[PDB]
Amino acid sequence: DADKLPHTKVTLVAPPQVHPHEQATKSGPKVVEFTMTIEEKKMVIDDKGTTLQAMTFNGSMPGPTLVVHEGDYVQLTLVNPATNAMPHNVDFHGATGALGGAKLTNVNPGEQATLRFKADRSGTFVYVCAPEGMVPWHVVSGMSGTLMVLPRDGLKDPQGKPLHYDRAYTIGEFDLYIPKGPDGKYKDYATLAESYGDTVQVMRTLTPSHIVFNGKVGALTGANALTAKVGETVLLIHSQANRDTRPHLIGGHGDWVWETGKFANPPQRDLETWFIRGGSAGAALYTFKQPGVYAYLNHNLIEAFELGAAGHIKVEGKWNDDLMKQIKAPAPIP
Amino acid sequence: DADKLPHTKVTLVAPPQVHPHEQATKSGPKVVEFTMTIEEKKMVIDDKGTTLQAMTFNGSMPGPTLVVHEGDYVQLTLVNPATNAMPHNVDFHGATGALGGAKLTNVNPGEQATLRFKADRSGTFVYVCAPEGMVPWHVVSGMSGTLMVLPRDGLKDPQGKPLHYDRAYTIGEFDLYIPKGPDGKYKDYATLAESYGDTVQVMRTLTPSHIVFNGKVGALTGANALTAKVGETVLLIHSQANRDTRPHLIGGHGDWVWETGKFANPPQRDLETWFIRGGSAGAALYTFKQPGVYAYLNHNLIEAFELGAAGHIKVEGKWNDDLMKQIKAPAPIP
Amino acid sequence: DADKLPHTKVTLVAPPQVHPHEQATKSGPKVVEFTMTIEEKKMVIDDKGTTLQAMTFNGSMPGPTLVVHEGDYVQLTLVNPATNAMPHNVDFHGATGALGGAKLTNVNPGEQATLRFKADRSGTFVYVCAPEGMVPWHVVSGMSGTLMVLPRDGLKDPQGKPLHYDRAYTIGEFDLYIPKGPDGKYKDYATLAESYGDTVQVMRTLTPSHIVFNGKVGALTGANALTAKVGETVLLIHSQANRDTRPHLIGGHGDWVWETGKFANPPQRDLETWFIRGGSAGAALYTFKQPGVYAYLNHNLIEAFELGAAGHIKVEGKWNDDLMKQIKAPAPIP
Ligand SMILES: [Cu+2]
Ligand SMILES: [Cu+2]
Ligand SMILES: [Cu+2]
Ligand SMILES: [Cu+2]
Ligand SMILES: [Cu+2]
Ligand SMILES: [Cu+2]
Ligand SMILES: [Zn+2]
Ligand SMILES: [Zn+2]
Ligand SMILES: [Zn+2]
Repeated sequence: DADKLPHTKVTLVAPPQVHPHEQATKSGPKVVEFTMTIEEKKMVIDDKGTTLQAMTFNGSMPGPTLVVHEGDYVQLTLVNPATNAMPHNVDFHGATGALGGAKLTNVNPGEQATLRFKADRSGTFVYVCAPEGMVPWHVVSGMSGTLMVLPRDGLKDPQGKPLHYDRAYTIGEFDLYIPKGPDGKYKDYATLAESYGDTVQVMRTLTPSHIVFNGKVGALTGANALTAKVGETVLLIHSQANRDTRPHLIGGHGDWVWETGKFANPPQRDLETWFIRGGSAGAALYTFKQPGVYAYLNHNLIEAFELGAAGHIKVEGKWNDDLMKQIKAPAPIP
Repeated sequence: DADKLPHTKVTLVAPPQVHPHEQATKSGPKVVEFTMTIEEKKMVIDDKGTTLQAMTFNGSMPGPTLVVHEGDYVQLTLVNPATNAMPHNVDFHGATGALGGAKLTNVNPGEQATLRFKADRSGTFVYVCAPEGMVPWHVVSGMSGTLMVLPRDGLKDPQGKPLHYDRAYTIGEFDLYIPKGPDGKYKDYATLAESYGDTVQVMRTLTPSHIVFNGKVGALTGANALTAKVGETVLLIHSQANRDTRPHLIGGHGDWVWETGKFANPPQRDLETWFIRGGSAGAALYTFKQPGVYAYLNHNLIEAFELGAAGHIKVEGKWNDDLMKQIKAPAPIP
Repeated sequence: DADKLPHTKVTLVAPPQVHPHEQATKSGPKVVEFTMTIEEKKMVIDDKGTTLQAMTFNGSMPGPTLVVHEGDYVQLTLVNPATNAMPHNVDFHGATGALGGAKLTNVNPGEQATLRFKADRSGTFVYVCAPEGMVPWHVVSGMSGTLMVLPRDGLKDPQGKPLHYDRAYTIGEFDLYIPKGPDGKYKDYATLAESYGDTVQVMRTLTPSHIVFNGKVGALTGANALTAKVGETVLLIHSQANRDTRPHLIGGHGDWVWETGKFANPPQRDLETWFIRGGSAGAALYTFKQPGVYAYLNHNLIEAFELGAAGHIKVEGKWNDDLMKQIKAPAPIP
């Protein structure tokens, strides 16, 4: 029975970090308790000062990543404070029944609820807010994240050999649909409700105005680049709740990749570009071998460089001339 | 020789049903005979009354699904009645040679033809009408369906263990390109020929006006939802002859999925979202475990909720609190 | 050490051909030397006379395909003649470090450089020109190609049995973004620099004006169709450096396909349509069984027939009535 089974409480951390946790483990199943608080807020999303009337789980885009093990039970308390204006709920793609939990978590401002479901399938799974009649608006406005359910004995390769990561990072990619006025400038709205009609009309064209990692253009560059060092293995979790994307690590590879995101399937090796289907999360492992700066981006280069879907990873260590060597620097042509 | 081999005659049924048939079987190869009649017709495709100058195999979008077994021969009589205005033909992606049969089935109104080909490869395969110089118009106007070629010993999992379905359903997804007039309202045309030029211009923008399952917005909801019960396995066949889509069962999963649609390959398990490439059909199995209402949709949520790509499945039975439990209903925040 | 190891010099040939080479081989690793010269040029890209201010590796779109074996070292001399106006560089997705080599190959007009990297992973990999601040423009203007790294013992099927091709062909697919003037006609530019601003604005809409194989509408049809004969196996290499595409051989199949393009993974069999992610190259094998004309195209049929993404293959030999037979030619309906 899930009733008896020890309970545990997890504290969440802001993306792109993922909360400390175990890969392989000797512990038996548990009821893992989490809490999240919805926050509607206006956010600045680019270098020219454009804003989005946004909606978030826990104040961030994307929401925090939740980690449990196969066979555990997830038990979430979802809170919607009186300071918000809309109702919300939650749908876990990793769960079975009731539209992922949406039908049992409908919360008006000033209310809360508690849902439990069994995490009986391994992989990275999207969760979203899906209120009847406003599903796409809430999702494109920022209300998505990932639940990672790891196998009890850790990750495995196609032959059943063990795989591991030394660090984990989580990246949410958001296609945004910001309206413009007759002067061709983007519109700035006083409340969340007033942005609605105009936004639906942009959505229907299927052309995003911006496509961003973790809330804004440049969120993962400069002081905020991801970091690693030569010899370390990183797990890159990538979610896209509404639209397809194609991650690529410029200067590196996907060593082992589950593009559909489900760990009971064998991963593919040596990828240059992988593919995340809209409405899913995927995962890639890579072991660094050269120091320097890498670009982790959506490899439709217009979507990356013009629209915003690109970040940086800064890697420390020693250069490997066997792997790569500048034989003759740029010089005049004889 | 295919000449000698018993012949059999199959009677087709309207989507979303699939005609009775056997999975595993002791019968040897046969020549399976089918007939289809082309029907051009104006159809209502949404809740505001918009119409499409449509073209169909057998009066439906999509055409009926044809089922045979690996090693059988398909023998189709294609009829184009004098009441139609355009010529047509057929291209089976499951066949080898002559552009899938198009070059041997060109039929003007008042004519018919008969084609035979060997179904030597297992999977779900699209068929379409492809007349020289008008290929995309006929396809986007409704002329596509699926041929399912099952392995003689039935479906198998990656380890070679047997899989089965208790029911089958077939869903065709159609990206439509309906023109608008200077007043911004959709155009209504007196004949099929007059819709042509305007439609080509919308097509070239790559933005559909509507995206629908089985002919229209809401075709698979309300009195027309699909049905199942807890403990039953369903096979969901999904075709898209022109554009990519990403099926997802909200509240459930793809237990075993062949996203490229070819049964000699091992399927993937536990998927949240799968991917059907434009110009192919794919297949997913799922065993229900909770009763209620599920949404089966394209998980670009704008394409699903705003443009039309979504249906419903109504499932009867007993609720499972181990799988999912509402711990604390929505209530005021302490 | 890579220093000692015999060197060899390869001479490149224009697409769609691939330079003679060995599949399985008894030779040990080598340092394989290549040279490429960048050429900016105005090109005619359609049947109405539209031009593109283009940028190429070696005068062609796509660039030539380079072939080495796993464990070899690639050593490229990249030359940028004084007659060009822009700087350029190179990023090999098959390489490790320094943004694929871009950071060590920045060459202004009148300069050259030489890069070496170890090809330690099997598959077809895209290479591109990626200058800081102008990455998407150079790529969409024509600066991409494929490096094929074959396994030392040749290609293998999922069970480890040997596979081979008798011929190879290489196809690059280019999404183009040509601006229009107030009269709705496409613009013709005097220099490469003057096309820039207008092109960026079209790019940002994500709607290509044209989508072409190997530089232009019809590049692979008529006198320029690909060729084969019944009983022969062909390898079709397909690259798309910026946008997703879905190859399909009308009248045939993908017998064995590596859609992500990495040969250490098992291929899928019997495909009708496969999928090349933007920023990657993929590969398919097919053995012809019927003579005639086939269409090799992108199976979004609008992108193929209206925008340009389609070619032809002309196959000689004897017709097979077991595989396909016209039973009753088109005739009046009784
Ligand atoms: Cu919400
Ligand atoms: Cu969902
Ligand atoms: Cu037709
Ligand atoms: Cu086709
Ligand atoms: Cu360049
Ligand atoms: Cu790249
Ligand atoms: Zn490690
Ligand atoms: Zn059953
Ligand atoms: Zn051969």
